[PDB]
Amino acid sequence: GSFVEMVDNLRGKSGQGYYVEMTVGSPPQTLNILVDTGSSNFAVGAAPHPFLHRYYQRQLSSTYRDLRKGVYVPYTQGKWEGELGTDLVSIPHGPNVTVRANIAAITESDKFFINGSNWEGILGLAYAEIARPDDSLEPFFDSLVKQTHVPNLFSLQLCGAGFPLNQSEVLASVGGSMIIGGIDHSLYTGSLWYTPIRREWYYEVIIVRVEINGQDLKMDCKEYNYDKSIVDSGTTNLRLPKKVFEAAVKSIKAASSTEKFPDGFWLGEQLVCWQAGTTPWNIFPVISLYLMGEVTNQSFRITILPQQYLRPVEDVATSQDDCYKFAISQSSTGTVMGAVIMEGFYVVFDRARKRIGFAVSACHVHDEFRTAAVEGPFVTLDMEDCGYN
Repeated sequence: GSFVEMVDNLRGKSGQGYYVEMTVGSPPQTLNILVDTGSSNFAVGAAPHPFLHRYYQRQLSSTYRDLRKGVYVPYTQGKWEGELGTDLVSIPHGPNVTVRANIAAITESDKFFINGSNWEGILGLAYAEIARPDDSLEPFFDSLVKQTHVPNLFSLQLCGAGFPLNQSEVLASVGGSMIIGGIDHSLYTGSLWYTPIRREWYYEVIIVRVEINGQDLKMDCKEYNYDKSIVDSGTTNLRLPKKVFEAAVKSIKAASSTEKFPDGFWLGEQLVCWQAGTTPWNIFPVISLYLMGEVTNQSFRITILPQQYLRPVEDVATSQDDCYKFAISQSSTGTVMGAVIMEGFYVVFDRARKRIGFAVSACHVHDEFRTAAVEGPFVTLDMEDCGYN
């Protein structure tokens, strides 16, 4: 398809998130909203805050409805809480429709709004099962589909720059596209390969094999989905279950041993810097994640480059060095295919057919020698067994 008005409607970067412009209330109050496939609540700052340039003023909206109910959302490092209500919502560079949706007006938060991120709310695109307070609070996308004829699917092309962007550059640049209700062929190359959404809560999938430069990690595949495996645009890193993480890092270190990096680099805590333009991409291996296909006993793989898993960070120093952080870290809640992974591909969240498609992104960062890839099919047996219970 071709949904030209929605192409390039995102701004942001992997470390801080990608967001789309939305309006809430009457008259319209414009806000920048983080696109998050890892959660299911539509929530916006509703009170002044040091890191918010603007916020939702319910008292100024004539269509605001109070649901007289509070909502609390805690997470690893911080949280937000607020008051539930509904209002009219639109997406300026989205389909030309206006919907009444649940809105969590954030009254208090800790380590939620990030300095300089520029988004003032979050758009939880996942399913009702994980919405807060409970699954009766209908998610935004569900209200959108119910109230309009927008097809039940959206697609995301998150575009990392491959280098640090200052405040001015993020504001003045295109960070990608969120095509609501369709697929735009200019956003990818090659073919789209689909993997089933295992269950509708998070956008859960099943990984059946992992390779580091073609070499099989060779772990029992259930380890790869230990707990669950999800696609999450609201998380920066590629997160891996502890056992998988330890095996992956051992292998990545082995492939890159011509250079040694401090432990803090591998812990994703400290940056590594190389003189301008000399980042040794070639010593780092590519990483392939094989996903269960739609055809019985068939699988396909997506391959990412170090240009995806090494996240650019500015060297606040006065050097012209190119610096990065290792964007692969351990998880205790399963595999998380975050932003640095999504930056390599055009990702289709086909809710209507309960599947997620992957294609090489037309804007993925690469070099002259290697490119990210999506290839298949591969004959694979007993993949259902890779799922955890």
